[PDB]
Amino acid sequence: STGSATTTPIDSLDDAYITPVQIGTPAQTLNLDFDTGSSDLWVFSSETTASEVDGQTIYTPSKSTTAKLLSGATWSISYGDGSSSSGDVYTDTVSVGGLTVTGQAVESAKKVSSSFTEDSTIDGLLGLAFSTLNTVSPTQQKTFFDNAKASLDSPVFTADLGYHAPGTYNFGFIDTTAYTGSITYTAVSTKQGFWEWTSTGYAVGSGTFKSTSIDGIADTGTTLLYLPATVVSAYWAQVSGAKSSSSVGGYVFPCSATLPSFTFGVGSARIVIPGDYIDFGPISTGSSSCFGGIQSSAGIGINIFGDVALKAAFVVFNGATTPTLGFASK
Repeated sequence: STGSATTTPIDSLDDAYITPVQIGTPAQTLNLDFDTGSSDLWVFSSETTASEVDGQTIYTPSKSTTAKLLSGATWSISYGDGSSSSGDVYTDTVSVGGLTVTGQAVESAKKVSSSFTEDSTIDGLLGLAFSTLNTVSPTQQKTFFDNAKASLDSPVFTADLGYHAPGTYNFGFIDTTAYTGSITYTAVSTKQGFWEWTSTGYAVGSGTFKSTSIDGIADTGTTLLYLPATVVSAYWAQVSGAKSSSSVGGYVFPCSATLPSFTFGVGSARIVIPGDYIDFGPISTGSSSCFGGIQSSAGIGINIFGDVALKAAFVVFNGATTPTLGFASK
């Protein structure tokens, strides 16, 4: 089997992408944030504290003839940005882009933190990291991809995120028309539960490529590119007037600037992020200070190849027995 679903930016900055997901019978379609940095499929629901729902579409398990309470199971997750959610668990039929999994754990939120409430466009998350990170207790549950894997034509999914435009998540096949050149594959460590890999270096603009190993994760659920402070300083040094602002929370730059590209290495291959992808717009409406899309990871503990990086590539998440990542230009 295969599936193919369009993913759409939630706003004009590409802060996140939502993908429609069918849950239950008859289908309830929710728009979920596919997140290769986490491993829970959780949704706003009829159980979510009413004051914490503000415009999201909810899953109502009592209206699904295939829903079953997973008795005794609870979940609670905290994300790198300080947001969180928790609740109980149903199993139900879940379909993405025509690919159906029966008995998928659908984690129903009883509580969500304010950042989720405040984002009316995201009805929940669909985790695509390794199932070892799933938070359901006392019986850990499998991700949608892990449940689907055995049925797929090939044990892979691909992320093809758009710049200020829709893109595509495919399951079970690699669309050879969706990229240029060849796909370069690279080894993955699953030791932390992430799609963790090592980039071979970087370049700023037309500058020389610096060969250096940068371990990080491929994370579709993170907006920006978070890299070591040395790398990030070298990038922003090429933008007149750019500076790191502790009060704003990162590097800012004059909105009048033209940003240089940023290149990262995948083996001997190179993925070029155009400068425009690094512009996240005014820090507040009407400001002439703009927020940068490349930021330091120093306060995180891990480097993160988020959407800024991934949307410059066609990305293969190969979930074979020995997982690998593939990157192609597009």
